[PDB]
Order: sequence, then structure tokens, then C-alpha cells
Amino acid sequence: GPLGSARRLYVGNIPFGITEEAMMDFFNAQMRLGGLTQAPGNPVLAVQINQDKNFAFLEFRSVDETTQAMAFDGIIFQGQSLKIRRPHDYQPLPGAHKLFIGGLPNYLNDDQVKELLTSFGPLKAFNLVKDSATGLSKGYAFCEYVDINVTDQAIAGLNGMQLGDKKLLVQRAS
Amino acid sequence: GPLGSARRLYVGNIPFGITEEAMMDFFNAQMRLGGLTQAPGNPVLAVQINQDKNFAFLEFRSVDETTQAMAFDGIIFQGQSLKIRRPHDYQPLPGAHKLFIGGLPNYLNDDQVKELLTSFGPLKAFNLVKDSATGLSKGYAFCEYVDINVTDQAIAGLNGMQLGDKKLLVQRAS
Repeated sequence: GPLGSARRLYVGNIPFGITEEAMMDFFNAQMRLGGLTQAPGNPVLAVQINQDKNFAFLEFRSVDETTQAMAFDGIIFQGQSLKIRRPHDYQPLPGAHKLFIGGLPNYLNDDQVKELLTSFGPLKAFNLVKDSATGLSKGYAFCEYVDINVTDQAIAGLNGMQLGDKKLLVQRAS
Repeated sequence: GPLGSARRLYVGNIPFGITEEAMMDFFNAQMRLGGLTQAPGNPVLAVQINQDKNFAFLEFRSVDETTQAMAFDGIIFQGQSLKIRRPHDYQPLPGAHKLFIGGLPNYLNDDQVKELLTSFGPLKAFNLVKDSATGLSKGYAFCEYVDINVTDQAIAGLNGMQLGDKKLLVQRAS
């Protein structure tokens, strides 16, 4: 559900034949050296490795230290650049990464506006604000990407873009 | 596999008439004497002797204790200095010849993908990546050949191969 999977991370591309204990020791050391722990001790409680598919799950003692550890994405461990991700069944709460899109040409419809946005990735929410009487577009919209990592990319990619005789505004909605 | 040979050592210059049990007793005793063991018990599980060519293979219970026993090069057994080496198929970088196979038609099952691969020789490791929910192939796999020398010829043969709808990508998984 909404609050599940908040103290685990997926780690891909792990070193061949690495032990769970060695991985645990590596991450606990890095958490401490990097200043990512929030209290004395080791944030990583356990590592479960799938050897056949070469990935691991890390289990953390707290929700906030799990979040901090996302910063280790790409860290080199015994020659391998580790891939660090959220569990697939972890999700931010609804609207956490809502985008406002303003300055759209009023004659474009829903599908036409989404075409610009979905070029960065799939959307879990979208609405183009329209005058409810006439049904006409007011030239601004909101959306949310399925993958919340995409949010900063769409902003970097679309904000301030020239579009007709307007500059697009794309920013986090709150 | 890439570790099966990480637990063996070559022993050369063995005295005439030596038995496998006497060889095993000698190395276990040497291991314990040098304090090179990382657990109670005997690190050497078995020895196989070729009396005709005066060499033997030692099989160890662990990768680290095998590495420790490299220090025994030159050791005196029945008056003779023993030659100790890695097996020729030893892999200093484990997993260096693991392959990634991408662009597989997504209806192909395990056996079918393997049949594509084994025309170059036998595999010691294989896995086709599937969605755990549906059981459906994600369209890529990993393998490793029994004989690593086959690897590049497999890449030469399979990389870029047209496979119905798709084109294969075969490369070291790195």
C-alpha cells in the first residue's frame, strides 16, 4: 500500500560473488564516511542477495536514512558502478511532484498537450484547465510523471522553451 | 564455475609414489601450521594425482583459503620443492566473461534462448530475465560459457544477428 517498502532499496550491478555481509559492511561504511547517517551506528540492518540475477535488496533501520542512501547511485564497488533504486512497489504520496505547465496555446487539446509531456516518460496524472462553460483551454495544465525522477528532466527540458509567441513555464506546482 | 576454479590449485613436481591422502594431510597440516585457515577443520577437500605426469590438483573448501595456499610455492614435501600455481582457467576478475543478450523475441522461453547460445559450446550459467508477476520474458538474458575462450566467438557469431522481428545485442555484461 501507500506506506509500504519505505526502508528498502534495490541495488543492481553488484560485484560477482560478493557476500551479503561484505555488501552490508560496504554500505554501512559509506553511510558513515559520507555523513548520511542520522544517529550513531549502522543504518543498514540486512542485505538479501539474488545471486542468479545479480541484484540485492538493502534493509535500513529508518525511513530517512533509506532516502539518504539514494545518493549512492553509481558508487563504484569492487570495480562495479552500483545501480540504486527504489523498490518498484514504493510510491511517493499523490501529488508530491505535481508540475504546473503555463503559457500553452489555447487552441491545443488535451492529447496535443500531453504529447509534449509524455516525450519524457509516462504520466500518472494530467489535466488541461478549461473554461467549464465553453470547454475552451485556459492555456495551462498540471501533470505528474509515473517515474518521479522524470520530473526534473521535464522541467529542465521544457521550462522557458519558445512556443509560438510565448515562453513555456514548467515548474513544480507547489 | 567462475569460482569452481577459484577453489583449485595446481601442484607440480610431486615425488614418485605419493598418495592423494598423504598429499591432503600434508597441505591441511601446512595450512593449520601457518595459521592460514579461516575456520575450524581442514581447508583441503580432495586431491587428484596424475602419477604419469607428476602433478596434482588440490580442491579447497573456500576461495580465500585457496588464495592463502599460493604462499606455499616452493614448499618442501618429501625433500622436494613443490610448484604451486593457479589453474589455467582461473579467473582473477570473476564474471569478466559473463554475456548480456538483448533484443530477444519475447515469446522465446529458456530452452529456446539456450539453444541459440549452445551452438557455440556448453553454458555453465544462464538466465532469461522475466517479469515475476506475469512470468513473461523481458527480452534479455545473461550467460557464461564453460570455456571462456568461446565468449568472443559467441559475440562474433551472435551480435547483430537478425532474429525475425529483432536484431540481437550480444556483449560482455561487464
